[PDB]
Amino acid sequence: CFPITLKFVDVTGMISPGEFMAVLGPSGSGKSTLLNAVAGRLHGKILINDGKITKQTLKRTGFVAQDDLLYPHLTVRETLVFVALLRLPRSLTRDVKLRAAESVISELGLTKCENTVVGNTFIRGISGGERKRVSIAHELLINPSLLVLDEPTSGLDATAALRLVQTLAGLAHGKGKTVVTSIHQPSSRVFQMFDTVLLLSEGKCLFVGKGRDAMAYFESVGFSPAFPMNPADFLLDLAGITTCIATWFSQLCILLHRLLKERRHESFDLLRIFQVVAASILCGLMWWHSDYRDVHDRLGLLFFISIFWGVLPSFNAVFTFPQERAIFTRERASGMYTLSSYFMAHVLGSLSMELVLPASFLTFTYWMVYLRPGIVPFLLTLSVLLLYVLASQGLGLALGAAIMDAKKASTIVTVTMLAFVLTGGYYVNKVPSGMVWMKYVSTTFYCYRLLVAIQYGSGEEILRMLGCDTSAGCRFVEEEVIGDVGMWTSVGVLFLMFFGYRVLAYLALRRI
Amino acid sequence: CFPITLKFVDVTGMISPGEFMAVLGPSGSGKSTLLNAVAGRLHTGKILINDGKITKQTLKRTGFVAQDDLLYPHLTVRETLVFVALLRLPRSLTRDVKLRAAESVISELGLTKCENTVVGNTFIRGISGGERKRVSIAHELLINPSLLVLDEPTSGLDATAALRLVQTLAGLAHGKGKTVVTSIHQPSSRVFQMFDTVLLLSEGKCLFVGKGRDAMAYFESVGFSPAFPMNPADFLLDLAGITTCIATWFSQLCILLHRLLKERRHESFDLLRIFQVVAASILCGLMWWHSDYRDVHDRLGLLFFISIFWGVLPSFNAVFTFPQERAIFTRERASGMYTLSSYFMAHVLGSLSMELVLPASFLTFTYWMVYLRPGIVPFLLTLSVLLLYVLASQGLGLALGAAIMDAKKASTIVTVTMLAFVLTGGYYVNKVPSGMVWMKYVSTTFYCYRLLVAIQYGSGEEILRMLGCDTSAGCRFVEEEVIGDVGMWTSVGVLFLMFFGYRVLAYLALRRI
Repeated sequence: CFPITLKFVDVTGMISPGEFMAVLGPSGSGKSTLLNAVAGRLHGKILINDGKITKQTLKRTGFVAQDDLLYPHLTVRETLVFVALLRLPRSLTRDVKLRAAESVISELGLTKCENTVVGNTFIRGISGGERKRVSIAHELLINPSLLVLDEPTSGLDATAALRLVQTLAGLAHGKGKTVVTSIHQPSSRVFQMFDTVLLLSEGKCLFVGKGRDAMAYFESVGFSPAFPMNPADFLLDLAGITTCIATWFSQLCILLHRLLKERRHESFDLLRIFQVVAASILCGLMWWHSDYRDVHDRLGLLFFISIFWGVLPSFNAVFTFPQERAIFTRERASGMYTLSSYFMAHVLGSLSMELVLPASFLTFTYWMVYLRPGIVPFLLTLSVLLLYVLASQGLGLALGAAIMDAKKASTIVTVTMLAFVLTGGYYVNKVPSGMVWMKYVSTTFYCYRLLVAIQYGSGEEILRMLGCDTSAGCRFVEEEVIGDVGMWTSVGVLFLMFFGYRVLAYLALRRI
Repeated sequence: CFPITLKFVDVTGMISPGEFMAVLGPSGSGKSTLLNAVAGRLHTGKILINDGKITKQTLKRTGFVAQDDLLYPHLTVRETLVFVALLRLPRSLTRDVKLRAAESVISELGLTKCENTVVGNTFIRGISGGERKRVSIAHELLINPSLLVLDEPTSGLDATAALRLVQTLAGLAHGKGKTVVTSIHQPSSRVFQMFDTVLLLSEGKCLFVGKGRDAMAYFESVGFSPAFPMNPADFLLDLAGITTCIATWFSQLCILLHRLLKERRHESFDLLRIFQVVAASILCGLMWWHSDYRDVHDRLGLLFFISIFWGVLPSFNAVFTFPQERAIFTRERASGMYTLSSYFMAHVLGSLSMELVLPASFLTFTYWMVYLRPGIVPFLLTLSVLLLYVLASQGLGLALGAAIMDAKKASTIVTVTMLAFVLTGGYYVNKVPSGMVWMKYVSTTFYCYRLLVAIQYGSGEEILRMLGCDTSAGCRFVEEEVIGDVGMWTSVGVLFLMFFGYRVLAYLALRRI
């Protein structure tokens, strides 16, 4: 392993190969600022191998941040191979990347829990120590030389912290690496395993040198312990185009494969299937063997279907982008994936996974309500319903990507969907003169018109079977069963919205 | 301030007045079980208090400060402590004496600095962890405890805060003659020196009993000695009448209502809720701007939308209250603060008072822009009907929230129930199948919609004759929407019956758990 020599002036100290430096300071002293500046994230002189900070030096330095951002439903080995496939250079073969991932698994003691779901506070899985080990293994794949972590033992027990310090010191005394860490409140064994200790107070450095020399230095200065105690406690108290296409498509494929489990968890929730089944049963019971002559009942059923399947997916889509932002930023900063690949992977996964439920709903409902028999009408209404669902999910994604607050986005989406629903043409027919323009921007309007045109058409049939060829009543029936827009205009506008909402969501993401 | 002497056999040890005993052990050893059993909450061996069996008279003197801190966010420190004093102090004393006891408790715990400061939580800003723990300790200091058995007081706190808390806890034992017993997760160096008696637990077995200072010499004499400068506790862990009853009930209800006012205000007067209500009102006033009575179908749609909105909102919003306060309810009912009846009625009255402002403003804005029936009697009648419907729906929400104690499952069940109620409201489908006609009578939206239609149109003769129906099938379509299947008084009676019955069922469901 190439040796890395570290120098910083204005705080000052040396970090050399084989030295396990630890930054010690009171909570709030400012250890995090120096720890981040040593890595190079921040933007006196800091010199690495007697040279200025350059991108050639940064490819061999890691940073295991305190925040552990891991995907829950992925096993340890699946996670690490996905990381390896996306982080290692593309010139190498797949088998070599897999072997590197396995070597990383083997050398960190994660063999015991290789086939175990990572999980989180919600889904049961690995413990905190294994989570931290996986976090370290994330950046151990690129073979770093300057490994600067940040609070690795925070939130862990004494035994787990001791074992983690054991592994971290072994990675520096057996591989020639410059492991630099910072510890909140060191224990006895944790402190005795130190090699170099840096004390920080109000940003000013109190002591630099070996940890063992700290006690002798301080007792020589004039300050000595008065009772049996931990020395660290005393210290704290004192203180080409083809290649580009191949890369893009490989990134998209890997991201889709990785996000499949999250997509499955998002859509196939037991508290969503229950609602869908209850809605289907109620729809099939309230309209059991409906008659085509009862126009108003069928129109109400169609409007209810439109309301339900415009409200559900649009509201369900506002949580995805704000919830994965930390992961997106952290892995993009490392060069794992770009915005385009991640966005398209999310779009394709959502499109694939958010269509099964409405299909089952319509399949159950169509043949019990006694709608128009045949194959062409059923296929046409299924296609219209799926297109409407996709457009509504597009609006949901756009509003979730515009502002990054989940509850504010939910409130705005509810207001927008209420405005759309109150202009679908079912509740109000005498729309005010200055208020007639918003029906053209409503997805529910186009979906309802398409469903009505599919089920009844121009309306001549039920017009003549009902009796007409009151006058006001038949005018009301006609204006219910005639279209203010054509059959193709609705489909065109639906497709245009489906594309435009995603385009706007991508632009809004690009700003942040 | 008076001596309590403690002996326990089968683990064995003694804790005497003026002794600051602390239980030390690795995480998972079982210190919590012994600490809880010493207090008396557990129910072989004997735990003898003052050379006697555990009795409620002795149970008064002892006090437990649990690790979990359950505090009301919006209340200030002094407001909280005076409410506690008025609740759990004896009713024979005057109000001024209780307030003075609360003030003295504030003064003696160093909480004077943050007396007029909101307690808050992770969401609302306020006091820090040390002050939260100090308030939690002050909760049980009002009854003048003589055996204070806490549970991990310094967990989750900084070194300086933990040292100061240990300072205060030791001062309360060496200046007032109290038997303070705690347990510390991982003691520091300065903290351990203040220990007076240390008990070491390993797999439930007592490794060492006696003075903390004697631990090092004893363990060196046994054969185990430190090999490097290290903290001693680290080595130890590594080795390891009817009138009076009525007065009491009504006073408890009054105090609870006064205390819960701020939480009720926070629950209802949320800016997002106001924004939703304002947007709904504006949309309703814009879609039906200067509506005409002759357009019956549009007005019926408006009434049904109002019914849907104000049946869906409060019923779903009222489903979170009971599950979120269960820990507080159980903890303060165990101490004897309030009974189930007083707490339930206080919550009911607070919700009734605070859940009527928004619909009143909504209807007041909407009525005079949609151009509904003019006058005063119709407006007052429709306002009363809307308020009654809102209360009934909130009753269903409360009942379902109190039946099963899970917020999201309750929300799903409430949404399913409200969808079933809405689908059978009489607006979407008129040809109801024969086997599903009974479900219309159990719907609150049905009765509310019928009442609104009867208020606005009545028997419907007027618009029938102005519309010209003074085909027959076409008139039947108009007639079937205005002519109701129930009377005007049956709907009101059933609404009142549901308003009472849902709350009764909620109380029964609460009584079970």
